[PDB]
Amino acid sequence: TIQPGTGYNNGYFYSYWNDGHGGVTYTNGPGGQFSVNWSNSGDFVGGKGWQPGTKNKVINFSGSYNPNGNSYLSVYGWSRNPLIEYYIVENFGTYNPSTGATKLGEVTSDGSVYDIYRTQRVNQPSIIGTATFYQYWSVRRNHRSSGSVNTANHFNAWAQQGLTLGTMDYQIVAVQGYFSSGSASITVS
Repeated sequence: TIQPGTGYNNGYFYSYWNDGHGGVTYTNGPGGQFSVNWSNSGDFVGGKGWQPGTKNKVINFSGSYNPNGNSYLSVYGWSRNPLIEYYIVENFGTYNPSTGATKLGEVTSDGSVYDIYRTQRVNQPSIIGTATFYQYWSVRRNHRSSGSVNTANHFNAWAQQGLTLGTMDYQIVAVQGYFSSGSASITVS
């Protein structure tokens, strides 16, 4: 669609990355809109939001999300110091990203209970280069493709459980895929 990279579009930060396998297109639309179309893709992530994010943002999203295979729809971002990759997963495809992960609690927010987990990435790519870092997850039990996410409820619950976030880096609503197919059209605000 557009070239993989980051930048700004109609007031919103955007990030689109892929592994070069092919099979995925990403486009930026008016306002906070973005679309992703994929067919037998590789690894990729794309979406719109903010740089930097905040710890008390109420993120609104709306649209369609039709994965065929392994993909997630999430409020997604990172913190620095400590380096953390985090997800508030609103929907997913064939794989629940918390499969086999250590459960760290539950939090109720925006119409559903979410299960909290912590995982670790070892010597993997990150916003600061190859590194070992933790990932925090809130996985929504009631899947959806529109709604509002009160990020503070998640960040506070994570903190209560000992999952600390550093200074915020980017924070976006993202469609992530791993060797799958699908389509999505989401508007963020």
